[PDB]
Amino acid sequence: SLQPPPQQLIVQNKTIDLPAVYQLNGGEEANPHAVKVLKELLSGKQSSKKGMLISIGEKGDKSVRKYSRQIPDHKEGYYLSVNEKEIVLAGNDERGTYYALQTFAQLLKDGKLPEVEIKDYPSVRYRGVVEGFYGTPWSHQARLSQLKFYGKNKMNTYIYGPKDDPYHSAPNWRLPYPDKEAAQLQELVAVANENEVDFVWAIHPGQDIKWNKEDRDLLLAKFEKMYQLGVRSFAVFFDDISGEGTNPQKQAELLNYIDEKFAQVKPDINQLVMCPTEYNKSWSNPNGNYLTTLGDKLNPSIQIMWTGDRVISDITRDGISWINERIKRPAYIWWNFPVSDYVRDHLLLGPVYGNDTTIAKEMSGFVTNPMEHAESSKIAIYSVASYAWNPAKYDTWQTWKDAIRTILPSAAEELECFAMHNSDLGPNGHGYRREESMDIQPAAERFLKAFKEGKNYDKADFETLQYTFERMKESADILLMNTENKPLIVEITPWVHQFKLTAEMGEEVLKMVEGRNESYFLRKYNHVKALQQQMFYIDQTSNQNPYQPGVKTATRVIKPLIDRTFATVVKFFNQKFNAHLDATTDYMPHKMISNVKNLPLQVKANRVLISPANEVEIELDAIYPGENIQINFGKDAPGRLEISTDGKEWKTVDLSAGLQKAPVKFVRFTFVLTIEK
Ligand SMILES: CCCCCN1[C@H](CC(=O)NC)[C@H](O)[C@H](O)[C@H]1CO
Ligand SMILES: [Cl-]
Repeated sequence: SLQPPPQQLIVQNKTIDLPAVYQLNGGEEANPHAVKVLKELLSGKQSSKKGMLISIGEKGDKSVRKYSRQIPDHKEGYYLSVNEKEIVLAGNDERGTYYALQTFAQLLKDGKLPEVEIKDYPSVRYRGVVEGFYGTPWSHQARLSQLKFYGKNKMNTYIYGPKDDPYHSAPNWRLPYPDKEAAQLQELVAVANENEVDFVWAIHPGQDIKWNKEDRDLLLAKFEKMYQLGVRSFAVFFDDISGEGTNPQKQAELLNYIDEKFAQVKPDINQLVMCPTEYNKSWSNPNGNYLTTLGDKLNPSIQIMWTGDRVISDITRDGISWINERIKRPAYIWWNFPVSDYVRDHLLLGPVYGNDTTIAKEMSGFVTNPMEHAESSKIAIYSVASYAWNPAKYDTWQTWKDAIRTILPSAAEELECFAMHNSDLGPNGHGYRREESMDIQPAAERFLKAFKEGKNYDKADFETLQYTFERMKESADILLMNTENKPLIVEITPWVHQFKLTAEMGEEVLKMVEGRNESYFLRKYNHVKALQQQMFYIDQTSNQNPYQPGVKTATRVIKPLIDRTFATVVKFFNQKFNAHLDATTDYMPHKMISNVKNLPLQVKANRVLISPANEVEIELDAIYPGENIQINFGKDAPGRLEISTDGKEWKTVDLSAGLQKAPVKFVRFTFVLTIEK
């Protein structure tokens, strides 16, 4: 499956052997990076002049002057041809030639090419990735892998802007990178150039920028240092700030100053891009005039970024129309997927979909803001590349499958399995959701409704569920030990562990359903409980970031199914045997029996908290030093806070409330406790 799919393709049923003897036409004049890919692919082959002609060059070269009528007249376009007589690789420009070779390399199979003619070019001028997230910035090694990936998928744009790089954002945006980091960025730029990617260095100065000479000069001096490191494209971001830095006239004046004194003075600056403060429609205040002020004042060559109708949204026709009218140019899309920096306990490994496929003329650019997990982001990045290049032929599902097969050929089916059940975000403040476990979600829902009602579940539904849990176990175990993409496996391992437990738990719960004696049922019940404890353990020891710590997997369909099935079948056992098995579905070492009630406790880092729900005594599992207690809202009944180690003698605590390291085991109140580790 050629990816991205070319604009125009005609294939003949005819194999052509990659020629034992070739004559290279235009090797000396075509894009050096293209030529280098070609020599690699023709290794162990006789170059001679008693050989099949290989014509490579850009439009204007002598080597390809025959084919000027065939070469699309678009930036980054190319003509490619293979037949028994000769091979032609002719870009409209140097990048076009490089892109002909990326398609060519995909056509090569066993040492044999199809007889084919291709005319190709992108529908969107700028295509790629913005490293624009909160969290651990991508490692240097990850970035070098990214750039190679982008070259292979004809993404021409990489915008460097990790929110948490102190030399990118406030206050050290003012400071040059130190030597080590600088040397690394120099390397990134060279590798980007070799892979035909524009390295766009962004700066994020808005939270503390002063609209004076001194800060304008420092910004320009920083840009100058980046230029000395090889950077030839630049961005200024004003996203997620408050204060004077949000002033549109000042932002526009700054960017036009950079444009006229820097970008237009240098011989060789490409992209100049800004991210507005109102970067989506929901954040745009119609009582003011912010967007129309940028649109009217910002020089027109400068790009203006946009995430859609909301912070996290997919791009529609009416949406891009709405923004474009206001900024008086086509928006450069900043698509906030698969970025997971607000749901950091989930991986987002599903297909890329929802963006209108007919609106390519209406965008200046399209870039994705990915997860801090670089390798795992390649599923979405690969797909965005395909979409951006040829949106008219964008095939959501096939592209996803092709991405996975590219990233992990040794275990693509195992990755598909893992990815299909790790795609939803779960509940979040943005309300953005993705499908998950779509394949099995009707059989899951029929089974559970029937089981609950005391009707006979369809056998086939039961078996689908069994198969699913089995496949999940196989996929988890295989993925853990795969050495083809070690950095991918490092990224996902905690979730792979949790995923395997989820599957084991599912199996044991199905045996509880099927179970036909008391003793066997009890063994399975005990096992489920222990598995819940293992999941808690992984949730408390992996991915312990400050915002959404821990590891959630298969959340949309499968964990609910298992939980509700367990709860239900425990209820039926208890009725049947007049027993009192606990039907809780998540392990909790602490207890909270209490008035006013059914809310689970959660542990997050060194906090113990009552689940907030939409419409009071905690006992911990030990004595710990207390830090504080914070409480909020949601309540009718007309309250008095205390603390204890034995739940006999109680110290009242005032009110937020500090605990001053006093020993705590019990908290009472007729909601979060922090304790010391
Ligand atoms: C309440 C506001 C949430 C911030 C949303 N954005 C940020 C800014 C942005 O969208 N820039 C265009 C970061 O880029 C981040 O990664 C992404 C998703 O959380
Ligand atoms: Cl189904």
